[PDB]
Amino acid sequence: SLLEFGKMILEETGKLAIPSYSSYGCYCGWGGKGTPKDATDRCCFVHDCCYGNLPDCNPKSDRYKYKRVNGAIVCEKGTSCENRICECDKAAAICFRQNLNTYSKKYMLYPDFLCKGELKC
Ligand SMILES: CN(C)Cc1c[nH]c2c(CCCO)cccc12
Repeated sequence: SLLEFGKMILEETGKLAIPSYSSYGCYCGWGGKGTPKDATDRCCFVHDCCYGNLPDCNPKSDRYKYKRVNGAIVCEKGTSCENRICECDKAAAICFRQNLNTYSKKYMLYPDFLCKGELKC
């Protein structure tokens, strides 16, 4: 769920999910259109695609468990939707940590009309 995703992000990056990553670029948050603006936005695109592979799961509301094994994220065994949702989120949080150095505040509150183009998962 958003509750676990949020905590994972803050743990990884030191930033709070809302509003560092809920209105960034074309894909972090609401958006699902155009070309991702930078590497952080591409993490959100791949995260959305990840969720798109689970049409019968409910990643916003279904809760899973995960633990830290010295830093490393380990998804705990739950239902199969929970395990797969956790893997999507874990990947995104790592993707965000890996691109913290190019995160730009110019992409916060990014306007819709500037999200132009096509990109298939
Ligand atoms: C639901 N609302 C209350 C908050 C919210 C919507 N989308 C979010 C994403 C998606 C970014 C990753 O693709 C990350 C963190 C929080 C949110």
